[PDB]
Amino acid sequence: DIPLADASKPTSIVDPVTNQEVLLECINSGSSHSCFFEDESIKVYKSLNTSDFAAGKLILKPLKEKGHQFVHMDTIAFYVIRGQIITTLHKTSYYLTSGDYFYVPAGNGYNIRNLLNEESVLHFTQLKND
Amino acid sequence: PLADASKPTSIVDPVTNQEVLLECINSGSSHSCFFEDESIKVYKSLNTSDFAAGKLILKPLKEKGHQFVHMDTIAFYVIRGQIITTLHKTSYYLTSGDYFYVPAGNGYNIRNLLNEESVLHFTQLKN
Repeated sequence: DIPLADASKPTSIVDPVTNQEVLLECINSGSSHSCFFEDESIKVYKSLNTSDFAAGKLILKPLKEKGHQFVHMDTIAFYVIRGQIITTLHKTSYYLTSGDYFYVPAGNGYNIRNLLNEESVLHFTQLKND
Repeated sequence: PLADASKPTSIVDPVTNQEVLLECINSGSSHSCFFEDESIKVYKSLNTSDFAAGKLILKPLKEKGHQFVHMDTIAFYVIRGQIITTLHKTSYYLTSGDYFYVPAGNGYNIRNLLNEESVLHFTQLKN
């Protein structure tokens, strides 16, 4: 026994500051997303998005290179759900597969290349710093 | 031109503006931590002073147990499973591909509805 709630509506949670209950979106269920971006090479879904962080999936299209990007004051953590990729941080690059993790430390550049003729999927967590 | 995943990575320090060594990659079966109880298995694969990242495994039909997170926020992504998640006083059905976070100053629980392992990715944001 546990009654369930509607995952599409906000949750009543505790604010540590007020010590009072506030409504907040803490669930992202099904095909809800905050944001979507698509180019020649990638798709990006942001499923969780707050002022502190964001999380979602990065999809590398068949045999495509994400393209070197510089991250600023933020830090991005990745987990490879399914795929075979080559990741470059700064100037060094590594072979990675389903199950591997990596992060991009603030003030660095990274690139990712899809080795498979199928989609590669990565979970990402973006830590917003100022 | 490929490098060794098991050794650190020469990356740029935004403060010193110079190359410093840092561990940025966790490949294969490497992990820093492993925790296991009657219901849970936890692997921490990435760990720094800002955050950590890894996999939470609910054992068949097991309940995690209410735990309070203090000043931390924990983000979850369901890789493969069907679960009931409780945030504060509210409970939700979630399945593969669903996301949720536990905001600082709140309790949460997770109960595995499958007679197989349910697997979540987690990211701790340390305060």
